[PDB]
Amino acid sequence: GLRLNELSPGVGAKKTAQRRGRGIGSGLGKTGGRGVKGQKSRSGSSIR
RNA sequence: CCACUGUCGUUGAAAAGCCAGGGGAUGACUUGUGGAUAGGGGUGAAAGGCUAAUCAAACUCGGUGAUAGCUGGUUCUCCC
Ligand SMILES: [Mg+2]
Repeated sequence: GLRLNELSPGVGAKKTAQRRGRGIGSGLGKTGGRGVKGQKSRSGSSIR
């Protein structure tokens, strides 16, 4: 009933997603939270 | 036709040659043209040799984005 220009989802409704490997300042650069080179840091790795 | 020795050359004149020497040179000889044998198959006076500069299993395409506990890389910012 407002404008299309001024509706908001409200606080807590939306969270921005994490993007791994986008620099130092993001807290997820380089390894992207995977730590260092073991089986878990590799691509198709799982928790069997 | 071959390839024993050496020098040279080794981003070569050349992805195997040159030069100087060397061996066979009527023979199990060399060579032209066409054909046959096809990949775990061929062919081999046998070196795992050769099968188009590719051979302890050719090449191309496809399964296929094979798999890779391995290596590398992984991109804006500030606060706790
Ligand atoms: Mg060859």
